[PDB]
Amino acid sequence: QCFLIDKNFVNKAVESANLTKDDVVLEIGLGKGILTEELAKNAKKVYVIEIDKSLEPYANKLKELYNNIEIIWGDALKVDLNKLDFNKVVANLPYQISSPITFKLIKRGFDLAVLMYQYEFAKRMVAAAGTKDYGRLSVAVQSRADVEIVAKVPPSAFYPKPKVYSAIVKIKPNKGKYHIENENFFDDFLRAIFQHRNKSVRKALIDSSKELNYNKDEMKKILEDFLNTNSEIKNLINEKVFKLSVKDIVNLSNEFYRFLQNR
Ligand SMILES: C[S@@+](CC[C@H](N)C(=O)[O-])C[C@H]1O[C@@H](n2cnc3c(N)ncnc32)[C@H](O)[C@@H]1O
Repeated sequence: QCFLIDKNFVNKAVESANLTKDDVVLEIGLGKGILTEELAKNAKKVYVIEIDKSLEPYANKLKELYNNIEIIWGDALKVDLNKLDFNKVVANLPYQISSPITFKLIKRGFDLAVLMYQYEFAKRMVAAAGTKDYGRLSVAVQSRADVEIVAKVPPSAFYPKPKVYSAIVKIKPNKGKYHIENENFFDDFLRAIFQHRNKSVRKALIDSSKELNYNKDEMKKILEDFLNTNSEIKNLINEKVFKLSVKDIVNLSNEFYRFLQNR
């Protein structure tokens, strides 16, 4: 595990979280408790989820100075977050769980999150349409949340010293911006098209038609018909997957759903 040892970046994350004594924070991973202490100072309460019992001495040391720290000993991927009552998430995330844990937190919901990722992963999270780093991850995150990189974090900020950079990412869920029609369908649609990101949306939808529960022939015929409901839809399915904006992919999947169910 790479522990955050540079207090300038702890200060930064804490600051980025815009904490008041009315916020309850969820922290993923205890570490040395350096981030934990700053959270307890500035928030009403902090839940820490830690899988390793060998770090208890830090927990018991902190519990002796602060009465507003509750430690949940377990695996952050397994804990039912619906049973906890918190509005914010601030953590130096264990880089192996970065993807599933993002989508679990976003699913559960929160006012704001401030999270440490590996730099390359953060780049994909914030990437603009039409770039090399734009992919399923970009769309899956942005369609649900406003994301930005707050700071680039050097290997020197951690101990032991990593091979690569990390990044502080600020996440602000915005459900009303894009309005997804059916979450399960939208997920299948993204998986399908980003399996062929440099093809047209329509050629992508055909090659991986399995994902939307069709064979290649039904889908080919489905797309010919869908095409004929308006010219906007014609221009979108003929464009390369990685060139559609999040707004276009959400808008396109919403209509392809309504087309399919009314069929
Ligand atoms: C990157 S360190 C960050 C800890 C601390 N915030 C720091 O930077 O000083 C990862 C921490 O999360 C814990 N951890 C790793 N995997 C976990 C998991 N699946 N669930 C809960 N905790 C985990 C590790 O024991 C370790 O304490």
